[PDB]
Order: sequence, then structure tokens, then C-alpha cells
Amino acid sequence: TMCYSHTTTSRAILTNCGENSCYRKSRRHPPKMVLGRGCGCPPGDDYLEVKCCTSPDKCNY
Repeated sequence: TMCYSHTTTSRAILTNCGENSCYRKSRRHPPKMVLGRGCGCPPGDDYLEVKCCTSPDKCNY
């Protein structure tokens, strides 16, 4: 999958994760600010929410 790789989606740059998933990590509790995006699927906990998707491309918006 091609994934977004930054905390903002504005910039015209992506990461080609290949066979790996995209992730989007954010604060689980409001304000739910995005803390990072990239390849793989790191573990969440009470503070951090991590969504992981394998398609379509840029699914980690």
C-alpha cells in the first residue's frame, strides 16, 4: 500500500509500504490529534489509538 507518512496530509509526499499496512496513530481521548502516520501497525494503549489499513492507497488519512 502507498501510505501517508506525516501528521499532516498536505505535502505531496507518500511512503510506499510495499506489502505492509499503513497506520494512523492519534490520541485516543479528545482532542484526538494525529501523532503520526507510516508503515506497519504499532500497538495502541490507553493513551494512543492506532488504526491500521491495507487498502485502498492512502487509507491512513
